[PDB]
Amino acid sequence: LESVDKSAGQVARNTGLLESQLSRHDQMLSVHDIRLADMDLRFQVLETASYNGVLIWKIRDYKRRKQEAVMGKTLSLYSQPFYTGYFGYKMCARVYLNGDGMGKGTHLSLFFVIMRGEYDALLPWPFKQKVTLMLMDQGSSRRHLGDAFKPDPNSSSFKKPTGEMNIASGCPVFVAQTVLENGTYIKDDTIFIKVIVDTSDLPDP
Amino acid sequence: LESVDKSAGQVARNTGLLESQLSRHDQMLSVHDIRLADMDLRFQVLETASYNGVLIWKIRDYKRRKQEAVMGKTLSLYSQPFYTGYFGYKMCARVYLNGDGMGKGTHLSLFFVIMRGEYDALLPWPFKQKVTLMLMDQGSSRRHLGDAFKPDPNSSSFKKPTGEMNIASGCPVFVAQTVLENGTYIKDDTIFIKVIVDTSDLPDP
Amino acid sequence: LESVDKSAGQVARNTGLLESQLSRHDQMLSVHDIRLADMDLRFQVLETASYNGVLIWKIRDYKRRKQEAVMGKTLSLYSQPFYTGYFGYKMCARVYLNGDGMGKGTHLSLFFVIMRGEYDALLPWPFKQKVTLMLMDQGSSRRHLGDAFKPDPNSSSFKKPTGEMNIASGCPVFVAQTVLENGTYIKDDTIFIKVIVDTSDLPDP
Repeated sequence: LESVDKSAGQVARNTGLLESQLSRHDQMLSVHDIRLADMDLRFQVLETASYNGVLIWKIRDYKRRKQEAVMGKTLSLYSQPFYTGYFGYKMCARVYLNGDGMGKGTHLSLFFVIMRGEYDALLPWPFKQKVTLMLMDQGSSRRHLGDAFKPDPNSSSFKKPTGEMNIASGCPVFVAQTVLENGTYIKDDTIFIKVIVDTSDLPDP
Repeated sequence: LESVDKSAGQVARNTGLLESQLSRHDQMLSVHDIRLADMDLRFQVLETASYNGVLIWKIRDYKRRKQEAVMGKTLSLYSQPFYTGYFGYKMCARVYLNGDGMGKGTHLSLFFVIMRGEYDALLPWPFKQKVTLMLMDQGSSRRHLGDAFKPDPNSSSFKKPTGEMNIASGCPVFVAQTVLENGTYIKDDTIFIKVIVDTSDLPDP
Repeated sequence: LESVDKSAGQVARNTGLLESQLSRHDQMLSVHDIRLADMDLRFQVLETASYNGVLIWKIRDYKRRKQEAVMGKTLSLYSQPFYTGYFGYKMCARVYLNGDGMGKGTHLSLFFVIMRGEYDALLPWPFKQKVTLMLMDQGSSRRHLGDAFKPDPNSSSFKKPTGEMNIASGCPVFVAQTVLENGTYIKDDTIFIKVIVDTSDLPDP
């Protein structure tokens, strides 16, 4: 099949087109597989987003999530974004299941992060709404763990968001693990952190 | 082509790879076809969800939907979920276009279902918000059909949601079909059911 | 290969099946590529939708967007829909970066469009909520450009939406370009238009 190999039998090239087309759809299905994946989160963050300044966050797998904090597989966790109004300050909270800073290894870390809103430019600065971060008690009628605080105008943690998330400024030694793990708070391998940024004293239309 | 069949001509195996790859993308496109499908609903339930305790539901195809009730192709219809607040009690309503129970075949059935919220554990029980379920009148200025009621603490229809939807506890003989079909209420093969779970008398932050 | 061509060698038909299957997935991936695309917008319009009657719209690329107005590549821009309530009047605004009508080529055009709501039939007509359309000032502490107005019951621009968007009835000569371009308002190739449809004087449950 000398002067007839590529002649009679050049199907070996036709097979080259099938494969290429196959390689094309392989990438698309994949890109599409990833695209689809970001939709859930996008729905997920939206289904759980609040626009009244208040926020209730949920953390499942505290154990499988706590064990990763200790083994440094994921030092912190962020909450779904939330707002003070439909077009107001954008925010969220940051946590460390196995503490950090002065409360590291012996506490729960909970910070308040002033994210970069899409509507920044029409709002007042520096941010100045009082805050209240708490640990929710899921007991018969016990009490939750809270601690409010007012931003430091001086702090560059409360200014018009240049980069993505502002600088996390909460509490290093919020609550001792030996207290949260030894109590209701943890129920069914999960807990809930609350956040109450005042918006009332800022007439909401 | 004895000792040369699978030798010279084993393309019949190469064709086995193209097909398999083809069978792989066939499943993905399909799974992806179904995934995409659930997004609409997910958007649809969200685009129509209310967080102020009130709810306006819409039912199109009353006829093609009523005829299936009679021919037992779909005895009831559920509404989009709704809430009393951003992180409050989750709910929704249930209907029977061709009645059920004592109003079966001669009435419209409308129930109030206390679904299992994602935020159950931080809320008060048993549920105790008064309710008002009504049939909206689309007439020049006529009146709608309503009937409020207060949960029975005794009832296991108003407790912290173990399974998915709580136990449907509304009204079997809400309105007679011969009254809804013989009146404005039905306009352009559709109707709207309203629901007013009190939330006011529960200071909403 | 006379009476054996299609006989021994009819792989040329087998290759016809691979391709067809390939052509099938080609269309699906594409349809799916477009479907995925509409989700973003659907999320995008939702992430930015307001249900309190107020609205803050954002227009990026004013220049690349203004230059198209002059070269007639896109005479106007529409905002994300918005409402007065969860099930209230649906609306939005219309703009012309290079004016239109009496303010054409020398002004910014901003109209108020009463869209066709999904919940039209249960609401009061003709629409009668005062309106306030303004141009937001992104300056150190300057002022924005506003101008309220009350619908004309006479106008067929404020009635129960037959077709899609009602008839755009705003202001042709809202603000002179030479004033908006020569001032803060434009910052980082973008601007923001505001809209304040009264809803307060319509007890919102």
